[PDB]
Amino acid sequence: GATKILMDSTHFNEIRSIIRSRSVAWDALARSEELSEIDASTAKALESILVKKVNGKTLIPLIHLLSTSDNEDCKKSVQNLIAELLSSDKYGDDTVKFFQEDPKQLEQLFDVSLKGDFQTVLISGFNVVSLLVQNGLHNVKLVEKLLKNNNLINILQNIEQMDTCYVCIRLLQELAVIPEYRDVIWLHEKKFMPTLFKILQRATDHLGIQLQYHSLLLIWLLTFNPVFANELVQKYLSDFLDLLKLVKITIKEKVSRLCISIILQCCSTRVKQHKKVIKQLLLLGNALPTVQSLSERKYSDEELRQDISNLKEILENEYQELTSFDEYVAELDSKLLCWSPPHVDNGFWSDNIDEFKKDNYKIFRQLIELLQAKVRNGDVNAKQEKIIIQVALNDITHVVELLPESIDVLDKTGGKADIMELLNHSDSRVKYEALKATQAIIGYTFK
Repeated sequence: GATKILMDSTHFNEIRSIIRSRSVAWDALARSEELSEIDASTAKALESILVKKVNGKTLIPLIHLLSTSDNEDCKKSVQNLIAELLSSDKYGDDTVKFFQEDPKQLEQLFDVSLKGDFQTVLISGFNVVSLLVQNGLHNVKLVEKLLKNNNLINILQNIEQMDTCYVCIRLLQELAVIPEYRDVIWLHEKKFMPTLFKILQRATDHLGIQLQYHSLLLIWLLTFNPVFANELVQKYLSDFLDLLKLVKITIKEKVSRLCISIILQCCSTRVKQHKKVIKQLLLLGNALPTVQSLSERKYSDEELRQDISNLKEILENEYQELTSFDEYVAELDSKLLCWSPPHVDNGFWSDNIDEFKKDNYKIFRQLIELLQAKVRNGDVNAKQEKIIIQVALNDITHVVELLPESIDVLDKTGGKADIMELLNHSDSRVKYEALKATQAIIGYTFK
């Protein structure tokens, strides 16, 4: 036909049912002078036609009313009838045309749309979108608008009401289908994105298995642009890496796929310096193991295995090209210094030193910053906070003894000192590391 979105949605269909339940007595309303027959009569008529008329001079009054009205329960049944048309197998075909020809009508409806009772807002949305993504009704400004509209966004944010939240998302996602829209949307990822993920932890541990998907999908869609992909990954990282978690724990295979895919999309030849990404997956999210395990399994859905198989390869290769230093960075970058062979490996040090003495030892300074942070930042001795330190005093030390000329930067940055007081500690290892870190410098402070 001409696009009847959300046709299988049972929870929508269900929401729909709770709205058409509340009946309106036009006539009376008319008669009571609460409406204008014209309208009132026109709807009362439609209402039957639908629930028991080409479409042309039917809307106009509706909208009118819609616009001109204070009967929240009225506009509802209307907003709805509007919807009922849109999907009506019979109508809903011309319904579009109506706007196809008067794309402002759509502008107008739009104003009367998205308001009041949570449902009113939905169907309204529902309707409005049904059109926005229409044959040739594309109208980002509107999208742009609804994207910033509250009422609906709010609906979308509250995860507690799955049915709705659910819908919204599906709406949003239907728009994302519209390449053009894609930019607008992403532009406000800040509103749906978070939600999407909250929706994913919850999952990570049919309706709730649709939401998951739909949200993926929405993602997967936009993600399609190297940059967008670029962005997500290095902004919604933590969660990113999580996909896997669900990727794992999950079934049906309609989700995984999405995950797996998103993931790849994000390592696509196209995402700039996917490399990091691969690194990250491998490095920061244990992609590998995780994938290896999936790689071999029950995937009635071929392509699924495929994709999985494919991911497998990527990871694997990049892996080989893995130097211990990377690991180094990973911890440094991620701000999580550990205790790992390389750390205490003069050899690791003996080869990756230069790397610290880079662009003005960026890396070192980096190293240093971090340490500096932990000190004030939070100012906690909780194992963690308390570890990074030594680890830092440690790496720092090494660098120190190796590149004696590194002392300056130390001097400049402040750590040089920072350390010194670090000796006045609570935890041995810390003052200690710091100590071992200071007796080192001591040697290079003179002649």
